[PDB]
Amino acid sequence: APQQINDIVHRTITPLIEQQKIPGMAVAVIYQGKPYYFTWGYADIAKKQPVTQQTLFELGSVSKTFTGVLGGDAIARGEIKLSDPTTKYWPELTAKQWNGITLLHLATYTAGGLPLQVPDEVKSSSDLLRFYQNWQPAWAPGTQRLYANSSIGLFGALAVKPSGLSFEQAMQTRVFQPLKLNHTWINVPPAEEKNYAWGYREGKAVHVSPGALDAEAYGVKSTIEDMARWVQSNLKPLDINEKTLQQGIQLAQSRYWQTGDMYQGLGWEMLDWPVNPDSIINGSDNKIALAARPVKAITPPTPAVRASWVHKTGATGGFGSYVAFIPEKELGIVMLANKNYPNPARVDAAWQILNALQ
Ligand SMILES: *C(=O)N1C[C@H](NOS(=O)(=O)O)CC[C@H]1C(N)=O
Ligand SMILES: [Cl-]
Ligand SMILES: [Zn+2]
Ligand SMILES: [Zn+2]
Repeated sequence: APQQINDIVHRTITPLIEQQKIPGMAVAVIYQGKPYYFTWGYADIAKKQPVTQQTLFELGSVSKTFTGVLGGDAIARGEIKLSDPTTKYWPELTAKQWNGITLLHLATYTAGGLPLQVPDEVKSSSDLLRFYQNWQPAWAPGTQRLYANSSIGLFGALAVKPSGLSFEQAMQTRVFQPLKLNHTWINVPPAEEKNYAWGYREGKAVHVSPGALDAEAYGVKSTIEDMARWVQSNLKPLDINEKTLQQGIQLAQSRYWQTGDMYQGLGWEMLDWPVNPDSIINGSDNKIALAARPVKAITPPTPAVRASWVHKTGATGGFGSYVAFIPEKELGIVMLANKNYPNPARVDAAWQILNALQ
């Protein structure tokens, strides 16, 4: 890697690891469109297995970027429209509060206060129907953004229904395979478990537990190499030869809602570049990111703006991830760690690196 990249990565990430007690970390810096990889520490502390470029990390809510793009691909196939009512795809959702709630609202957390999590008691399809049937919105649809796995999770599950495929099969064949993300998994196969890092929470080794709509909202695992390729794909959608996937990537970076200086895409979130670093750093704190905030609709949605900071945070019990990229500059970063450490520290480090290389 260029000396400037090696230097800023050492000076930024090694102290981050020191400050946050991260056991293992992988970083990809995409500079002039090319990834440069960095690893530290251990995927499995007790076995002393190092992090490598083949180590699988839990992406947590970064998974939503895949869901958003798969939904975009379905839009480009004509299979769904974001204006479609939820009930078009789930007619058994008969309760009246669902009148007026569209796929757009589900995808962008604006349905009116769907909760952050699907309750852990939801174990069956009938449990899931009961949950959504009995949910009472706090707000009218399209007025407040409240980040919610139960919102985009349902979007993902319904967006694939016209295809006749399961969510996992649709994702495999429509996103992972065309992009040659061959070490990216919703369910890690047995032959790949040797690569699956342990997450660490209070010193204990942990993996994310199964939950309703987990694949859609927080359940993807991937390597630093595949995540760099995902960033490249989102930086350069015209290099994707499958037209519906090219367009799906572009649609996931359209701007559907604005609140403050932030814009909601499908999975991805965006700000105009150059960005105020304190905005993205402070806005990543859970106390803000997960708070209800009024939104202004953008109609029509702004087509993907190249001069944007595009990004997504994610966490599981034992992992912390961050992705950010700037299409205009063909610059990006992926940060995968097997400890969940505070978002603002991740975003700060990412902006120190990309700011240095712009
Ligand atoms: C995604 O990682 N999840 C949903 C929500 N995301 O907010 S974050 O991206 O700013 O970390 C909270 C964390 C996590 C979860 N526990 O479901
Ligand atoms: Cl130093
Ligand atoms: Zn040093
Ligand atoms: Zn392999």
